[PDB]
Amino acid sequence: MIVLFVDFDYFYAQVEEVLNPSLKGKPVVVCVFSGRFEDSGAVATANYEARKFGVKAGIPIVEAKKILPNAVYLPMRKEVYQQVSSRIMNLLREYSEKIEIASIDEAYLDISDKVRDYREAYNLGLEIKNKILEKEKITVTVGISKNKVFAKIAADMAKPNGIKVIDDEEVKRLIRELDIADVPGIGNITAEKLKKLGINKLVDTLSIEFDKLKGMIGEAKAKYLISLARDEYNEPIRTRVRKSIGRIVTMKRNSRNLEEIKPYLFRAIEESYYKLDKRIPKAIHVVAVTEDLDIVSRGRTFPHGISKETAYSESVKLLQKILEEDERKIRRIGVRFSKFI
DNA sequence: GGGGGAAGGATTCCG
DNA sequence: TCACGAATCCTTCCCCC
Ligand SMILES: Nc1nc2c(ncn2[C@H]2C[C@H](O)[C@@H](COP(=O)(O)OP(=O)(O)OP(=O)(O)O)O2)c(=O)[nH]1
Ligand SMILES: [Ca+2]
Ligand SMILES: [Ca+2]
Ligand SMILES: [Ca+2]
Ligand SMILES: [Ca+2]
Repeated sequence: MIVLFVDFDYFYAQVEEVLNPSLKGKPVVVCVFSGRFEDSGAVATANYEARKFGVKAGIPIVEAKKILPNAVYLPMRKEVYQQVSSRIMNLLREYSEKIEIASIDEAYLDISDKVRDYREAYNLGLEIKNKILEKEKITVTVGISKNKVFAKIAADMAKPNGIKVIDDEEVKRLIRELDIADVPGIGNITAEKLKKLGINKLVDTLSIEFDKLKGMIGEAKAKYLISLARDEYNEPIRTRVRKSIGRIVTMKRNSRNLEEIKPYLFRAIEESYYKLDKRIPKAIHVVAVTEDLDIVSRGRTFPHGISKETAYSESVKLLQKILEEDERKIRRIGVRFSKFI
């Protein structure tokens, strides 16, 4: 089986460059302004120019401005990036029936039946890159391998504006050389757990008793890592369906005052329903981010769909539950709808 | 003993 | 300040035969 993974380069910022080309060549920072003060918030992403100086996704906007005071700072316009993405996804859909859109700027294509060997795979990769650049003026990076995980790793190694193939022979090498922390799904928490067990590479997962691994990182993560280490991981490319829709907003100031919090909560509900469109959820969860940036939530699943009036009513009750069961002040408040009919 | 579900949270980083 | 949306999985609790 041959998998071709496509990941768009510094996506949000590149889209802003496409819409305003005079931005090209200069540091561009797309920001998420939270409203607590002047430039409160964090960076969603920055172009490679800005990243050379340490400005990238996740850092505080104020910290980015200390480093690059003259960069161009733009507010994130997700709806715009989403429409551009969809167009790109429709182009890729032209190169394969088996396609998995993994996110706003990532997709996996099973090109096994329309290509022989990695030579043709590579060539199809170039045609894809070129097609997207000519049609949308968007550069992307392509990764190709025997399964989804190595196709993604391949792209990560080839970024930006690249293309790379990880053949059956390199897979074997990577299993031995690749820091296990570099494997998708292995975050900081899991990587530390694995280090303690003496697992530094995928290979290491083969000489440890499974029950021991499972006990430390969970059955699912253990079976996942072992399958990869055995060169046996082979998850099919399939359509992904959205399972939940929600919105969470930052309040000007922290609070525990119901009447002060409600307006934010209600705006979150209105936007969430607009997003749901025709989907009707049976579950609602109120999510709160506390002053110490901890996350707490309380939800309820109904035996039927939730009307907006029901959502307003139930949300207030769930919020009251949070306030009653957690003494901390609330900093961010929101809702999430799931279990669609 | 174990088959669901549901609730709240841990992790991930797919953003 | 993780200074800002969504999926999978895990633990615990609960109902039931
Ligand atoms: N709000 C927010 N958005 C993010 C964050 N990380 C990524 N995004 C958004 C903007 C990114 O352009 C988009 C795609 O994420 P990617 O991880 O693929 O990074 P990008 O595409 O920005 O850079 P890349 O060339 O792939 O290294 O998702 C984040 O931490 N917060
Ligand atoms: Ca990307
Ligand atoms: Ca991506
Ligand atoms: Ca990692
Ligand atoms: Ca990322």
